[PDB]
Amino acid sequence: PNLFVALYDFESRTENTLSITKGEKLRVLNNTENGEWCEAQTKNGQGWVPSNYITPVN
Ligand code: NA
Repeated sequence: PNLFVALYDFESRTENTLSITKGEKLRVLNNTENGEWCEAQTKNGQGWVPSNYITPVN
């Protein structure tokens, strides 16, 4: 399973991050060893977001 929803709006100016809106669904494509960031896919493309800003959806 790799479906999640954003807990909060997240928007960074940092290159290679993805902006997400609270309530938006996303899928996780890649993780990191420490689990703090993950590469997400939404209708707006792909990029990295903080893992603590998302939560799974069955
Ligand atoms: Na995090």
